[PDB]
Amino acid sequence: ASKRALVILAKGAEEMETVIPVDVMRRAGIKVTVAGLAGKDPVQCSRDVVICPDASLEDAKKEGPYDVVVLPGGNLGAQNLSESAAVKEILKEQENRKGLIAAICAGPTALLAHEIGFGSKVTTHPLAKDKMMNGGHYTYSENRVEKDGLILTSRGPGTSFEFALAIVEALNGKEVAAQVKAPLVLK
Amino acid sequence: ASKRALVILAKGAEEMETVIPVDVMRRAGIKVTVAGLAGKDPVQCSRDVVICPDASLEDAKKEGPYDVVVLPGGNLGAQNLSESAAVKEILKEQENRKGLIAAICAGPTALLAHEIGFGSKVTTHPLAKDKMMNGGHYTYSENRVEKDGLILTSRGPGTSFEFALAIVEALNGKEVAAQVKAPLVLK
Ligand SMILES: *[C@@]1(=O)C(=O)[N]C2=C(C(=O)O[C])[C]=[C][C]=C21
Ligand SMILES: *[C@@]1(=O)C(=O)[N]C2=C(C(=O)O[C])[C]=[C][C]=C21
Ligand SMILES: [Cl-]
Ligand SMILES: [Cl-]
Repeated sequence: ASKRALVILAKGAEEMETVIPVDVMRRAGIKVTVAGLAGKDPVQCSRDVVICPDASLEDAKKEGPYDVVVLPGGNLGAQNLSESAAVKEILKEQENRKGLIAAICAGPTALLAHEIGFGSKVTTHPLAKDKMMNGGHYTYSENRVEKDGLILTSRGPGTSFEFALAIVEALNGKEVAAQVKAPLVLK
Repeated sequence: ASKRALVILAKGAEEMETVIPVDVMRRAGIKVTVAGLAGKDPVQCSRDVVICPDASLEDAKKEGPYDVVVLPGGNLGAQNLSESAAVKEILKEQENRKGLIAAICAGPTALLAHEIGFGSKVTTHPLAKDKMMNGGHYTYSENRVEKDGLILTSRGPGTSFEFALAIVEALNGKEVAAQVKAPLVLK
């Protein structure tokens, strides 16, 4: 039974933070569903790359649950994730079932908006720290990837490979992550 | 006058190697055109990410020339680039005008196919070395990014940020590359 990942893709998502985890997770044999927040139509990312989702979120929700729910960053993408009742319900269900929740850059701020994972150690992009920390509901970390309880976070486009490989390690183990990593020519 | 980049997007392109340079170049204020080899329709990349190009290559060619032509990798994408008469004409024109040509992973093998930049020092993905070196028409390098004459090459998904930033440095200078790099949270 392959592990399954839900990647929620909103207008304004950071395309690197979307594509790097999708691709690396697929390299790891994870079944990844790129689900469009708004519907089935193509999504204009933060730097104007347009990505066609595999499915609407509405439809993807019905094939749940997933081994990981992944929230890319991009400030405007994260804001859209933060405003979504659908995302709230998906994250609450994932938390209740003790499933992995992964978020990068400003993505973790959607966890705050939806009251997910309070008390966890988290990281964010440096410029998203104050937003994430409003209320002191999390403990802040400067690690490039952080993992506490159910919650796996990371900092930016430049930590996206590390974030992706951490998700792979969590789901498929250290040996698979190492196998996937070698051909990428990471430093 | 902003610099302009042509990124040629074929079926089977490595989506990370496409998106990372597009995004980082746009961060640098470069006007980037993602041009579909096959036409205007969406492109299924190597790990099934589907990207909608900005324009067909046919149409983008008419708005040339560009400060850089960028060839992503992905083995099947590179093979498609290698087989294309349109790509041949674009690279020959770019070489003749002494413009930058950039290619990553197996992307440089399209330079071989089209007889571009012979005698240059180049790198590739390690698994694409023998193909690139058939005939000894280039000198091989293990540098993560290499630049000789007109030709800027790089090795893999994991060198895509370095490749992109090198393109930025070539076009817009070292200070802009440094400015663009800082918010990415690269190691
Ligand atoms: C990142 O992709 C994101 O989600 N936010 C972000 C910032 C920013 O200003 O966050 C508040 C800067 C650079 C990368 C990202
Ligand atoms: C890379 O994205 C590419 O273009 N080729 C490639 C290989 C490969 O087998 O090249 C022959 C392996 C890993 C990454 C890439
Ligand atoms: Cl952003
Ligand atoms: Cl490939």
